Amino acid sequence: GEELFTGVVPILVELDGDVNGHKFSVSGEGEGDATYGKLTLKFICTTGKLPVPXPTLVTTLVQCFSRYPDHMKQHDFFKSAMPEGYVQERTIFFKDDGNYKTRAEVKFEGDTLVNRIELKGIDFKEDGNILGHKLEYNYNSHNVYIMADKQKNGIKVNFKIRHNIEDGSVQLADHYQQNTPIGDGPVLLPDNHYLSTQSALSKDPNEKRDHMVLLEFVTAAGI
Repeated sequence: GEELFTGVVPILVELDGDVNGHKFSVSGEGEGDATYGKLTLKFICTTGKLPVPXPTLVTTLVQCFSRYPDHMKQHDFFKSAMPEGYVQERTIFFKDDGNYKTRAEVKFEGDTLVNRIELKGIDFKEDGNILGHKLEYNYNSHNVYIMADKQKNGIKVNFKIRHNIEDGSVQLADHYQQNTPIGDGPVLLPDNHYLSTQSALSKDPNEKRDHMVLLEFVTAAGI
C-alpha cells in the first residue's frame, strides 16, 4: 500500500445519507498527498440542498492519506490494507441530540482512491443545532486516537469533534470508529498512537450548488 501513495492520488467520494427522513447525496472530488498528509477536496450536494450542517459531514467524508513519520511506518494500517481496501464503520454522537450511523468502504479503483459512504441519522431535534442549522462554518483541530484490535485484525479509533455554534457555544460529536480489512491479506496492527489533524473549510466564488472546498493536513504521532 505504501508504494501506492508515494505521490498524488485522485479521490472520488460518494455519499448517501438519510437524516431524519431527509434524503440527500454528496459527491466529492479531489486529490490527496500522503507525503505531506495533504488533502484537496471539493464536495457538491447533488440532491439539491443539504439538510444538516454541512460541516457535520467532514469526518465522514481518506485516512490512508495521513503522513506517517519514517519511524512509525510500521503502524500505518490504512495503507497496509491496500489496494484491497478496508471498511470503516462509525457512530457519531452529538451532545444532546441525534447521531450518525455510517458504513463506508475505502479502496482503490484502477488508481483512484474511492470512498463509498452510507449515512443514517436518527433522533435529531427539529430546532437543535443540527436540523436548526446553528453551526458555524469552520472546523477545528482534533486528535484522532487509534488502537489495535488484533481480534478483528483491524483498528479501534475514538475521538471527539468540537463544533463551534454561532452563539459562541460548542457542540460535542463523540466519534466511535472501527475498521476492518476488506481482503484476506495481511494488515499492520498499530501501536497506540494518534493522528493530528487540521482542516480549512471555504467556499467557491463561482459555485451555485451546495459545496465545500476543503483543505486538510494529517500527521501521525504519539511515538
